[PDB]
Amino acid sequence: AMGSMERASLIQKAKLAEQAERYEDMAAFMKGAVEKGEELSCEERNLLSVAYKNVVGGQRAAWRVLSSIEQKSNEEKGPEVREYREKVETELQGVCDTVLGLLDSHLIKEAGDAESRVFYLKMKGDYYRYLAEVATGDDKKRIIDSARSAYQEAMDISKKEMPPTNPIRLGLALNFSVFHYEIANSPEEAISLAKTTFDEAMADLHTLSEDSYKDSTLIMQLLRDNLTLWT
Amino acid sequence: AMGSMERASLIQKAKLAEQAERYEDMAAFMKGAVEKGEELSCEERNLLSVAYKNVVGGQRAAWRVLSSIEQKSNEEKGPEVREYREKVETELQGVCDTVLGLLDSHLIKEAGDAESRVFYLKMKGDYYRYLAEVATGDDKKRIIDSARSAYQEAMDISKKEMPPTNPIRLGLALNFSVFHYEIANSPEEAISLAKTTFDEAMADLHTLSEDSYKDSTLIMQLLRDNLTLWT
Ligand SMILES: O=C(COc1ccccc1P(=O)(O)O)Nc1cccc(Cl)c1
Ligand SMILES: O=C(COc1ccccc1P(=O)(O)O)Nc1cccc(Cl)c1
Ligand SMILES: [Cl-]
Ligand SMILES: [Cl-]
Ligand SMILES: [Cl-]
Ligand SMILES: [Cl-]
Ligand SMILES: [Mg+2]
Ligand SMILES: [Mg+2]
Ligand SMILES: [Mg+2]
Ligand SMILES: [Mg+2]
Ligand SMILES: [Mg+2]
Ligand SMILES: [Mg+2]
Ligand SMILES: [Mg+2]
Ligand SMILES: [Mg+2]
Ligand SMILES: [Mg+2]
Ligand SMILES: [Mg+2]
Repeated sequence: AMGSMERASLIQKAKLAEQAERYEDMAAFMKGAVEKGEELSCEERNLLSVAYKNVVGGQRAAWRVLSSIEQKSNEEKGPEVREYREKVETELQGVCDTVLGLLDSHLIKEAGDAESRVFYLKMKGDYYRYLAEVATGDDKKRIIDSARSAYQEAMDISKKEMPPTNPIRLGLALNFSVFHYEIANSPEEAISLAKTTFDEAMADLHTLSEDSYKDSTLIMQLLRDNLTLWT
Repeated sequence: AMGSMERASLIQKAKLAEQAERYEDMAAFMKGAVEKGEELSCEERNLLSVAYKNVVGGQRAAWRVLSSIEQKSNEEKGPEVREYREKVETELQGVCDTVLGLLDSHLIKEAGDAESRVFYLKMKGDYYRYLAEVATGDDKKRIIDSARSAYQEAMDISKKEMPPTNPIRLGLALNFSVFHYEIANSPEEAISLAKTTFDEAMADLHTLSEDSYKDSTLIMQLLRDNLTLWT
């Protein structure tokens, strides 16, 4: 539906939608911009990420509420709780599949710089992770391994190509630690990764401007917040 | 799309959607329930109202953000702000027209008890009021008069048939005062209505149980909050 709108108009409208807190519209505008086929700038990658993280965040919150009610039900109240949890689940899967589709066609393959490639691979890890949260069985196993593989490729590039305080490197490590703790049943791997990431960023802070220091220390606090939750 | 689902399943899912904060789904489930053609109970009227008030509330908040940006623009940045404000405006009008359609087909005509009839006429006033907020010109005049007429019929019934502390009577008076202040350019009528409503409810509080007292005084505080904003 966005095929007739200029790329620059799609970007401008995504920024308007963000101001209006209209995140579904924001995601649709950014999907349209990606589908123009040009690479995204740093600012545009961030719009894409913010839009979808807010859309999927709404669905994840709802899915948790409904899953909890369903689990409690398990007086008979009929199929309705399961049906509606499934509806929300299907819509959530559809959003994840859309994002993964954009990454595969063709954002990741054209991303040559470390900052873009790590950003997109982290996104690939995150959206497979959201799929894993609602998956069951071995179906679940291949999804978990897809998330793992994407995060691992991102980490390998980030460690070779970015400083330990780079915010995208920090955010990737934070989310991969969350993957280990919440999805992969590997709380020790989670704690080790978050601690090493934190310590290596601390040792690099002296190299940063006031503004970069603020950006890095904000994400380090998130790693610290998790380490406090986990230990 | 809800034609194949049982009425009771639609109601149950509306309550689930409210818990999950999925207000668009909640409105769709309640629209489906109304379209079954049976009258709504007090609890079901309240679900219908909560659902649509949240949906339209999101649109009104967005429309205000975009209208403000548009008015500021009036460097040339092209048609995009106007286009996107119009998109949001159209969707908002569509929601209002949907609610008004449900009231006209056939909720109001089958509502014989005071509590149902006043509730639906208040809703008719509110949704024409939301249409008036985005309307221009004389188009605007007939919309304002539709809101007025609906509120006036509701007030006439409420004054004849309900005690001055009845929460629906109180809410109707609050919203009609807001209509006078914000839409009809009649701040004196707004202040007079809110003050008389407040004073007449205060004099009736002695007749109420602890629980009814809590329900009434909560809405009286809203009338007081507006009177403080307006004087
Ligand atoms: O509360 C959280 C915290 O999740 C994180 C914490 C640190 C890094 C990354 C995440 P996330 O990508 O799972 O959102 N996420 C969340 C976000 C939106 C909806 C719901 Cl239900 C949960
Ligand atoms: O802030 C308000 C206050 O409006 C009222 C105050 C007292 C009674 C009735 C109303 P409302 O029916 O205009 O929401 N409403 C509002 C509700 C949702 C979105 C936006 Cl932008 C505004
Ligand atoms: Cl459903
Ligand atoms: Cl490449
Ligand atoms: Cl638009
Ligand atoms: Cl009747
Ligand atoms: Mg072009
Ligand atoms: Mg049932
Ligand atoms: Mg399923
Ligand atoms: Mg390239
Ligand atoms: Mg480098
Ligand atoms: Mg039936
Ligand atoms: Mg422009
Ligand atoms: Mg218009
Ligand atoms: Mg009747
Ligand atoms: Mg009576």
